[PDB]
Amino acid sequence: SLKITDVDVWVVNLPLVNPFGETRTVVRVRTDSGVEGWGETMWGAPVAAIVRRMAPDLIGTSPFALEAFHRKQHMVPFFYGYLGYAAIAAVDVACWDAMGKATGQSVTDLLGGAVRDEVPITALITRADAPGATPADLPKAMAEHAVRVVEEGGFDAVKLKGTTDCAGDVAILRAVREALPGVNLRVDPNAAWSVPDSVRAGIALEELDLEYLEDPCVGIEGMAQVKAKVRIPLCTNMCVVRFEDFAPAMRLNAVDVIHGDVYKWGGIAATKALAAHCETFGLGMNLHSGGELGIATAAHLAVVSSTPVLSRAIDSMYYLHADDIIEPLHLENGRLRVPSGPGLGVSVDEDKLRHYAGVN
Repeated sequence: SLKITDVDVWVVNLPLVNPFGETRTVVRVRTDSGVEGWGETMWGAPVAAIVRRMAPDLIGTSPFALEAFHRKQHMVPFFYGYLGYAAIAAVDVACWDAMGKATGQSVTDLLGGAVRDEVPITALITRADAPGATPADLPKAMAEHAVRVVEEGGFDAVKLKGTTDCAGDVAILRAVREALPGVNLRVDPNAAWSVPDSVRAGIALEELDLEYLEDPCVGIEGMAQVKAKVRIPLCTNMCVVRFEDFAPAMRLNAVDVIHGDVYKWGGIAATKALAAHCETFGLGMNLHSGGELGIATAAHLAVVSSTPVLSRAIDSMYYLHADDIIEPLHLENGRLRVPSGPGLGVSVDEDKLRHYAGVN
């Protein structure tokens, strides 16, 4: 039968360090077989509250009954939005971990098997990296920092956090590109630019051959307008964040690349599904990072490892991790190695978990 006996939730605070704090919700699914599954998702109090309100509904169910579980909680995201999907995702991941353990198989092998064993990641640079720089000096300052990060980290891709200062972002990107001719370069204004400014800036950025322009403006409508004029692949993890957004986005030709994210889409199967959708519509795909630590990153690595279309250097703030409730993942020369053991391939230190829950 394999039934779930307990669902426990902890909210923890872990330190972060830039080699060049954060709050997360952790969930444990216990089964009458002795097998335990772990999951980690974003934020604390509010997400932890949603999971506990769903816990009673999981007692007595099989961790293998994910389809039944998701259908049962389909209205949760309707009311709780992003946090709803994130709460669901934590439970989703814990069940997959439990499934791998119950079958003695890696989550990767339960998702189709590995097609790649190493997962390249991206280096994020923000203006906060050049505190002293003045407007006229900021570009050179960022380029120098970019070069340092790339050589010290071995990153295949670099991503700039854009601001409402379009002209300034463009100035920075030009400097970075001139200093790093062969790196995959991206910019993410987080929908801070207006459509008219996105077109003007986009046109100016075409000569830099960026891997993609990420969320320059808000909405499917605005994004479609940018795509119609700017000759740069357009990416998003803001205007298409659920399947209900997919069909409309495709009919309006709003994007060229979509960012997957288990914690944003509610689970592993949904993300594998999204990968299928992207291939069908000739869209590129990558994964977005919302501060995942070891457990969460492990789930993502299993997805990337078993998914052909995820051939790009993913976004990952995992290189900022210090102490974690599990053993450090293998991050070397800009790439993360996909864990090998049963389930997610990670072991959780409960003492530390209890410790960091007290910090929170």
